[PDB]
Amino acid sequence: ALTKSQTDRLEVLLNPKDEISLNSGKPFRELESELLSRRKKDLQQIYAEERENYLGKLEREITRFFVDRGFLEIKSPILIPLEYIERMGIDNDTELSKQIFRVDKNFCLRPMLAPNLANYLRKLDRALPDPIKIFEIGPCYRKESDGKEHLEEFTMLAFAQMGSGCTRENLESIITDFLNHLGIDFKIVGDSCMVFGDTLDVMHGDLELSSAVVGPIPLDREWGIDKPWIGAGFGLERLLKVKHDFKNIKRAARSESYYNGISTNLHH
Amino acid sequence: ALTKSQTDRLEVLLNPKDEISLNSGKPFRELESELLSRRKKDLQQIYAEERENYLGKLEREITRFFVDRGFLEIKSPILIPLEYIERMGIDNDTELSKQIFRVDKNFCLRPMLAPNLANYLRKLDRALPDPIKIFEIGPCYRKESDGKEHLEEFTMLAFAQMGSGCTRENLESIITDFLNHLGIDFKIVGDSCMVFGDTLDVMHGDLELSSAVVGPIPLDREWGIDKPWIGAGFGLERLLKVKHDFKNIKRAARSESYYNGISTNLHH
Ligand SMILES: Nc1ncnc2c1ncn2[C@@H]1O[C@H](COP(=O)(O)OP(=O)(O)NP(=O)(O)O)[C@@H](O)[C@H]1O
Ligand SMILES: Nc1ncnc2c1ncn2[C@@H]1O[C@H](COP(=O)(O)OP(=O)(O)NP(=O)(O)O)[C@@H](O)[C@H]1O
Ligand SMILES: [Cl-]
Ligand SMILES: [Cl-]
Ligand SMILES: [Mg+2]
Ligand SMILES: [Mg+2]
Ligand SMILES: [Mg+2]
Ligand SMILES: [Mg+2]
Repeated sequence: ALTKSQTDRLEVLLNPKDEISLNSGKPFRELESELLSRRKKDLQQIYAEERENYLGKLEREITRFFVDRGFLEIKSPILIPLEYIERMGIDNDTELSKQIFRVDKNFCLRPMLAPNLANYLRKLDRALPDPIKIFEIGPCYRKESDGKEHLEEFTMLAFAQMGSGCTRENLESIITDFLNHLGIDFKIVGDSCMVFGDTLDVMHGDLELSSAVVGPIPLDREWGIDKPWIGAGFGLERLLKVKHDFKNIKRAARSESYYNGISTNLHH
Repeated sequence: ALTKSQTDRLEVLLNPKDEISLNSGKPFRELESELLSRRKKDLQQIYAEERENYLGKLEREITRFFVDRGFLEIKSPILIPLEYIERMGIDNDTELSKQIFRVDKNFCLRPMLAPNLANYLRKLDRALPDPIKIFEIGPCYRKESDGKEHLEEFTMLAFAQMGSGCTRENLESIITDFLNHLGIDFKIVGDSCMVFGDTLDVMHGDLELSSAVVGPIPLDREWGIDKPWIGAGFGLERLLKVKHDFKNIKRAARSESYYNGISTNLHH
């Protein structure tokens, strides 16, 4: 019989590979010591043989994927004008506007990559040939209720193509090649969101891995875009959660409490 | 005779490779058109042959360097408790405390990597053998007066070693191998800052590339560290500025106005 505090403690030390039961007869200290030893050996092995962080490693693999397929790598500001949020159609008093991390009077931490990538599409239209293909990977921020699938600080991949080839079939083809490369099974379901209209949601079971959009849409005019486009946004921590079978997305996050899904709190 | 507005416009279109003079007899529109054509061909070439962003590429090269030399790659939160800033000795009413980007009541955008890496050193001490070596690359935030060497949103590399081998000689040796790898000449000068005490500042001419610290220092006790350590922090945008000979650090920043030092504003 373990307390909730004892059960929580063993939960954070448990890893998906473990075949260890908390409802066995073994006392708490005996269970904690064995798990502590396992998590120490896991960090030791990483320290000796790999030393790469899962979230950084995935970013590098995704970067290579899209660069090799003709997409320009973008690194745009994380801190952006609050006015970009308005021009996306996210008015005040809308439920999405209350997820915005505001900074000073006129800036915020970006909740999405779309505004910056939209400016890059319009600007790069003066220089690059058809089609224009870009992508960015970086931090995004949303105030969220507590949940095993949501983080307030997460990492988004967003890619976009503008010009020729911007069909639903091509968008699904890119998504399929991308998730085939990561080795992640998925299905596509139609849904609607209140920024882009109807989207294609990329589902792993009931977990949304991505929302993809087939342009053009009326919002394009507010950004100086008048060509067809296709795009999608993926959550890297959600990709890692599925890939490594984490029960809670905190295991995949920028964190001081977990490293590659291994608890960093290895005290007794 | 060009106006200040005309001169500013040609300045942003000029690249360090260009051998073009603004005080020649050529009219403004003729100068702008030639530079616009050059910057279009530069983006075209990147789009066709490389497609990597300088800031992301440098991050990948630095990551590989430190991983190959036994340092564990860390990805920690960018949004951190305001209380971490206090425990670094940055009290209110101190000049450094007015550079902090505050978020909500109790959080801020990290102005440095030291607090998070200090927690990782203490936690990893329970698991990893001697010496413990870690590093992180990621965004940091400081309110700054306008200047050609400062950004409000920049990218910091910080590495640390804890345990044996934590001498000034070894710290300088790592710095030398690191900047030799990037191909950057530098000198080391003694200076003092009001968080760590005396530091070793890594200078490229008059531009500070890094501040390095030989522990132990009295601040260590506030973080649960009681072993010797050595560490340094580098600005990636400053490394790129020196490497590519940018006159203004805006050329090396996360930006919607420059890509790999090339203006994205290619209108007339
Ligand atoms: N708070 C979050 N934490 C982690 N990943 C997130 C978060 N919000 C969005 N993402 C990811 O980013 C992708 C694109 O953003 P978006 O489509 O706006 O999110 P979303 O539809 O609100 N997902 P959800 O909040 O679960 O209904 C999503 O499909 C997720 O994979
Ligand atoms: N505002 C900034 N913009 C760009 N790089 C910066 C900025 N602040 C610090 N850095 C870089 O981060 C390194 C480590 O941080 P730190 O030593 O605290 O900066 P610093 O001593 O205040 N440099 P400086 O403001 O020029 O006197 C510096 O050596 C710089 O290379
Ligand atoms: Cl997005
Ligand atoms: Cl630092
Ligand atoms: Mg949501
Ligand atoms: Mg969605
Ligand atoms: Mg300073
Ligand atoms: Mg300094």
